Amino acid sequence: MRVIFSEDHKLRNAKTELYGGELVPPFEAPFRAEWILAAVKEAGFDDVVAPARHGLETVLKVHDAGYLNFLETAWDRWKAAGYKGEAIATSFPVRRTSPRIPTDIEGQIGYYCNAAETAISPGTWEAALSSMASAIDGADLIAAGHKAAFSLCRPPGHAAGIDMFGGYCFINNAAVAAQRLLDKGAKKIAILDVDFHHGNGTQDIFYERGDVFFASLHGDPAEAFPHFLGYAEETGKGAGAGTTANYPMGRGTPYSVWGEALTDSLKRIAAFGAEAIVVSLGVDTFEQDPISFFKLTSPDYITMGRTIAASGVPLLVVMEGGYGVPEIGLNVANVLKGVAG
Amino acid sequence: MRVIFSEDHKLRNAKTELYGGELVPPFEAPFRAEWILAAVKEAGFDDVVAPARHGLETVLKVHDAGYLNFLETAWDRWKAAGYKGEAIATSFPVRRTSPRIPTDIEGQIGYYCNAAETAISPGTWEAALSSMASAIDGADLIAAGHKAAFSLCRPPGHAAGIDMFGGYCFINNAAVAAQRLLDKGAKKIAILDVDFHHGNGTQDIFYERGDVFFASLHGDPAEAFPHFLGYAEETGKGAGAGTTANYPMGRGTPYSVWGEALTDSLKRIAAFGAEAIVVSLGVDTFEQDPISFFKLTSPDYITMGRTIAASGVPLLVVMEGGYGVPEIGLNVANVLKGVAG
Ligand SMILES: [K+]
Ligand SMILES: [K+]
Ligand code: NA
Ligand code: NA
Ligand SMILES: [Zn+2]
Ligand SMILES: [Zn+2]
Repeated sequence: MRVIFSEDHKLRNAKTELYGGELVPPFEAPFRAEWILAAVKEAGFDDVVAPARHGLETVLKVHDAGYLNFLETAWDRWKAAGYKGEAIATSFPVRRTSPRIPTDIEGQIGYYCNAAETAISPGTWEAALSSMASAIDGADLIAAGHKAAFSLCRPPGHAAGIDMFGGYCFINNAAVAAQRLLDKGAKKIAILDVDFHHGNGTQDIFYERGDVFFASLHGDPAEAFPHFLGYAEETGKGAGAGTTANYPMGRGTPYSVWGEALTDSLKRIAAFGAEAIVVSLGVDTFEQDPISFFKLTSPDYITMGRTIAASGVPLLVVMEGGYGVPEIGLNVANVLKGVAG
Repeated sequence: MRVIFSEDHKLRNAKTELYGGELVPPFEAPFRAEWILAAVKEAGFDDVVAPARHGLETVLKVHDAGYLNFLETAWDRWKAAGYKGEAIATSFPVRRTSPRIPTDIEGQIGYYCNAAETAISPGTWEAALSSMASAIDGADLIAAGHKAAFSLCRPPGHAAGIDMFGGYCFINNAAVAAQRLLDKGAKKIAILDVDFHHGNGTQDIFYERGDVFFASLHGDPAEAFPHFLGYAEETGKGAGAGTTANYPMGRGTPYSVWGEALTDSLKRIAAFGAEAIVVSLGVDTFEQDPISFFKLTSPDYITMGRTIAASGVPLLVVMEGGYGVPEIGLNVANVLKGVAG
């Protein structure tokens, strides 16, 4: 399969991240893509290509315009206000609050933010557009008839909802790709989020869309970021009822239990009638991944890929989470390999 | 007027405050109570006494039990979790999120938090409790017949809502005082929040209660903390319909304008028929406040006090905001002076 990757991801290099009550160097760092790209290259998938330029039409079909407009200038406004640090939200529209949008930059960032553990820094916007571009190109390859393709996206995007950034995500790539596929002739598309964390952004974007089915395998939100979405009972709403399938799982879940979930989701997706599947690939489910509590081993990522591919429909793998350890590349490369069959 | 002050306020001495993307020394620090207490004693208000011991019965009538339970052990669980910095929420139940409560510390701290600019530190709970004692005691004084009293509360509490902390607040001292007055025999009590910021926590606690009226004057939320509550449109709900009155004002607002809103707020308080008024006093409205944009002069506080006292009903002044310059002590004493007549 072809690999779409943009060097512009490096433009996203924030120096701080709120964690454990401290500002530390962001976990979703640049070296992540370097290794992923290297591990997959040696896996035989060395047909890497840069993405082409794209407008904002596709993304404007899945994200709020005010939200996008906010991102493009957030940093400039932030620095203009005179802040010495990076842009980090402090106040949030939580329970029983007004729906109005603040005019001030300090209020807007909070309004368009679901988690303070992510900071907007110089380049973030341009970086996000490029990662989005990789997703669009990957989607185009599926639309052209390619059986599979991998968009090495960075920054990731499954936590970016309709009008909010966080969880290290700004533009929901997986969602723009799903939208792209539709725009190219698909009537029904499915998104499968295997990343450790619930793809709360993706869920929100398609909760009321009946043309897209969302399935996510993640850690019980009762005790894992994002904490406020991902419960089994969230099955959709209104025009999108029945189109969301969450599979929350407790600590120590092994592939035995995890794989059963994968099986069930694939069933619901098949019953949904998806013409293709956008795979939100996050390899943070690895037993040796710092911020995660599932017990998956590297071999399992080969099973994961093969299994999803066995669906018989075209697949577009989109990069999401997975950090720290040097096995990230290997694990990602194994999912691609399993997909290759 | 009697002055209630506890030394255990010093127990609250956080080391960090997320401001402008950096963790800086908290604005609401111990040096505040020291200055205020010294200024009021120097203005004659030297009959200072420590609060008596009080249970949780009163506070449990304005705050959620779950929330209170959370605060008491928040710091213990945070350190026991392994985090290095202070307890700061990173994830927030924002738009379209589940109403479910997380089980881990990371999830609960966000669930019960409306702003990340406030961290839970060791001793915070005990401090918050003493501060609450000072309000209760001050309340009993009003119930005993005193026409005025001053509860030098710290930490402050007007930003603490039913089940969430923030804005340097954890327990809504003013709210507890109001409840106290009603438990002592009152049937209709009003709370006047002159603090620069909106009393989002207070408004939230009595929003659906008809026995309490809430009037607040504050920097327009469209561009001032907390940003998500305080618009004129917010007048109450259900059983509390019509019992909330917000008076938001723009940048550089001088007393010549601020005072006009005070006269109207007082007028609505009279129409409400309040038997007494708990005045949430924040002096951050001062023209020199490091984080507010109002242009009130030290002398105005004397006018403010005299005007509020002219209400004719008993007044309980509960300390809230006011930062930076030492004039905070002067400004606070000028209100007690204007109230004392
Ligand atoms: K997931
Ligand atoms: K106020
Ligand atoms: Na949907
Ligand atoms: Na009320
Ligand atoms: Zn993840
Ligand atoms: Zn204040």
